[PDB]
Amino acid sequence: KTVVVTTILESPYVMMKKNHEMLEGNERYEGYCVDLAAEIAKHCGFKYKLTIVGDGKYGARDADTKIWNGMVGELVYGKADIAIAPLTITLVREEVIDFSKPFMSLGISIMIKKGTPIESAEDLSKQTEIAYGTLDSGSTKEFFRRSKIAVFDKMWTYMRSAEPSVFVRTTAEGVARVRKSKGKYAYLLESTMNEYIEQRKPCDTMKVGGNLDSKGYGIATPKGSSLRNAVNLAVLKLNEQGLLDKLKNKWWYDKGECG
Amino acid sequence: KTVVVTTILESPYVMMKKNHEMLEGNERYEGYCVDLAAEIAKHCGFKYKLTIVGDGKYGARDADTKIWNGMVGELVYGKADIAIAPLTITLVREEVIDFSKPFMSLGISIMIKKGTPIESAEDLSKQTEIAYGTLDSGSTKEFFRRSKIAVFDKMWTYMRSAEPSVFVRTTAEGVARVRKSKGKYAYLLESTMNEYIEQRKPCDTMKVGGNLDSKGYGIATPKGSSLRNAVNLAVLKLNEQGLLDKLKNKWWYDKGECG
Ligand SMILES: O=c1[nH]c2cc(C(F)(F)F)c(N3CCOCC3)cc2n(CP(=O)(O)O)c1=O
Ligand SMILES: O=c1[nH]c2cc(C(F)(F)F)c(N3CCOCC3)cc2n(CP(=O)(O)O)c1=O
Ligand SMILES: CC(C)(C)c1ccc(C2=CC=CN3CCS(=O)(=O)N=C23)cc1
Ligand SMILES: [Zn+2]
Ligand SMILES: [Zn+2]
Ligand SMILES: [Zn+2]
Ligand SMILES: [Zn+2]
Ligand SMILES: [Zn+2]
Repeated sequence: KTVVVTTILESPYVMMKKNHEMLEGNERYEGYCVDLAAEIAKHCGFKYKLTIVGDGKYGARDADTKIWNGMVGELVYGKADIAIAPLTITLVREEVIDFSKPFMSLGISIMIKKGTPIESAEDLSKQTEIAYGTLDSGSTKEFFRRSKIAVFDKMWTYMRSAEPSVFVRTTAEGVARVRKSKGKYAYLLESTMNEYIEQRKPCDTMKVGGNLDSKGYGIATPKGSSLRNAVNLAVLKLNEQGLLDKLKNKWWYDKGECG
Repeated sequence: KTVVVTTILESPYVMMKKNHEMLEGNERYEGYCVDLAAEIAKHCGFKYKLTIVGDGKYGARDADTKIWNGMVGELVYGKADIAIAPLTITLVREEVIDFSKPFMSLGISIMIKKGTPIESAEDLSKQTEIAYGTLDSGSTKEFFRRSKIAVFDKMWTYMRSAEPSVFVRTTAEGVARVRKSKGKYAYLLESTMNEYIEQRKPCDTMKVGGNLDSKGYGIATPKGSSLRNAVNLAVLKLNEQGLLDKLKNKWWYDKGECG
C-alpha cells in the first residue's frame, strides 16, 4: 500500500515549488527531504504520499495531557507511517519511535552580521558590546541551561538575566535582530540553518566558530514498523554512494545566492 | 459540565504569561481573548477550560478530503464546545458552525517600513520599486485573486508572477522582510495585527491607508449548541457596557511600546 510520509515545511528540506498551485500530490514540493524521500522509497520498494505535519511541529510530549505533538505524534498515533524531515535524534523521541542512523550532522552555532567583531563562543563570553540569544523554548536554550562547561555557563548566566530579553519566538525574529542596523546581536541556532541563511540574499550573515555540540537528524518510524530495517540500510547505502553529500551541496550551494 | 474552549496562541489575543511555567490551568494565559472568555463565561454561567487548538490553525476545509482543520474542525467534530479567538466570520464557516455577532472589526491593510512613500493600495499598484505581498495561503491572497476592482486586479497580476516570490509562510517572516527591506517591501495583512505590530519595538513599521475590505471576528459554537443564544446576547452586552473597546485599548495601546 501507499506509505504516508510526514514532513515539515522547513527550507531547504521541503519547500513549495514555483507554480505549486498548478501541481498536485508529491509534485507540489521540492527540497533535500523531497529528494531523500524519493531515494528511500526506491531503495525500500514503496510508493508514498508526502503530507505536511498538521501542527507544523517536530515532536514533544505535553507534560499535562501526555500527548505527543508534531511528526512524532503523527507516528505514535498512526496518522503517518514514516517521518522524513530534519528531525533531531533525541533520547525521549527514541523511547517512543525508532530512528534510522543519522543522514546529516548538526550542532549549535553562532550567527553574526558580517562586520561584527566576533569569531567564536569564547569571544561572545568575554565581551558585552554584542548581545546574544536563542529561541525562547527549545533545545539550544536547554543546552545552555544544563551545561557544566565554563564558557557556556558564563553565556547562560548572561542570557538568562539580560534586559531586554535576548530570547526570540522565531528564527525570523532572531535573524531580523541580527540584521537590524547597528543591532549588535548574535543568534545561536542549528549549524545547518545558519549555513543555509549564509547562502541566501542579502548575504549579510555568517556562521562563525566551531559547533558547540554534536547532534544528528534521522528518519523516524513507529515501533514494530516493517520498514525499520530497510530504511536504516537505505540511509547507509545513500551515504556510502555519496548521495547525501551531493544533496547537501545541491540545496545549500548549487542553489545558493552568495557566490 | 466544564465547557471546553478552543483558542489559538496569537498575540495579543492569547499569550503565555511570562511566568507560565509556574502556573496551571487557565491562569497560564493572558490577553484580549482570555479576558473575553472570562466575561462570556460569567454572563453565560459556565465554568471552562482554555485549550490551545491542536493544529494551531483557524479553520479551513481541505479541498480533497473535505475535512475541516483548526478551531472550526474542533467544533465541527466534537472536540471543543466553543471557540473564543480572533476567528473571522465567513460564509463557508457559518455554513458549518454558528458565529456570535462580531466582537471586533478588521480589514486587509498595508504594512510599511516607516518612511516608505506609500499611502494606499492605489500607490502600490502604480509603481514597481516597492515590492509587496502577503501570506502564501490565506484569505488575503484569495481576496486579491477574486477581486474585480481595477486596483486590486492590477495588484494580483503583479503579485502572482513576481520573482523572487513576494509570498511568505508566516507573519514573522513578512515583518522581518519589511524590516530589512529599506522600505522596498510592503506586507498586506489584517488591520488588527498591523496595528498591534506598529505598537511593538522596534517601532519601525506603520499601518497606512484605509482597509481594503470589512470583516469581523466572532465567537463560534457547533450547530445545535445550548450556548448559542446566551453567547450571542453576551457579546452585545459587553459592547454596550464599553468592555470590548476597553479591552482593545488595554492590549494594543496601554501595553504598547511605541507611545
Ligand atoms: O527535531 C527538530 N528539528 C529541528 C530542525 C530545525 C532546522 F534547523 F530548521 F532544521 C530547527 N530550526 C531551528 C532554527 O530555526 C529554524 C528551525 C529546529 C528543530 N527542532 C526544534 P529545536 O531542537 O528546539 O531547535 C527540533 O526539535
Ligand atoms: O479566522 C482567522 N483569523 C485570523 C486572525 C489573525 C490575526 F490577525 F492574528 F488576528 C490572522 N493573522 C494574519 C496576520 O498574521 C498573523 C495571523 C489570521 C487569521 N486567519 C488566517 P487568514 O484569514 O488567511 O489571514 C483566519 O482564518
Ligand atoms: C461593532 C463591531 C463589532 C465593531 C462590528 C464589526 C464588524 C462589522 C461588519 C461590518 C460590515 C460587514 N461585516 C461583515 C459581516 S461581520 O463580520 O459580522 N461584520 C461586518 C460591524 C460591526
Ligand atoms: Zn488535477
Ligand atoms: Zn499543555
Ligand atoms: Zn515559556
Ligand atoms: Zn460583564
Ligand atoms: Zn506560493
